[PDB]
Amino acid sequence: HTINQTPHSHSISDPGHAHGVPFGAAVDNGNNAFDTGGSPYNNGIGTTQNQTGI
Amino acid sequence: HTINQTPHSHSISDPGHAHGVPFGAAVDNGNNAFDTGGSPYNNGIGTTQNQTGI
Repeated sequence: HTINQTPHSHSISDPGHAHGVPFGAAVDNGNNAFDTGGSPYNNGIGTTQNQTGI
Repeated sequence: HTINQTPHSHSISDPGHAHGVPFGAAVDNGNNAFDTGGSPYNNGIGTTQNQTGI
C-alpha cells in the first residue's frame, strides 16, 4: 500500500537556564578578569546572542 | 500489513538567545558585584558551559 504522510513537528518544553561568570578580580593588574565591586544593581549589560548546539 | 520503519530525526530552528548579567556595582567595597566602566571592549571573558534543560 501507498503511504500518505504529512510532515510533523514536536512541541518543545523549555525550562529556563542561566550561566555563571566565575571571573572576579583578585588583583588589579591585567584585563584577564572583572573587578569585584560589591553592590547589586542592574546596569545595562548582557551577553552575546549565541545559539545552542543541540 | 507489516510496517518497515526506520528511526527519524527532526531539525531544530535555534534562534540566538542572550542572557543578562545584572551584577554591576555602585560601590567599590566588597566582592558582591562588578565595578562599572566607560568604554566597552572585548577582553575575552565568556560565561561558563552548561546544558540548557529542554
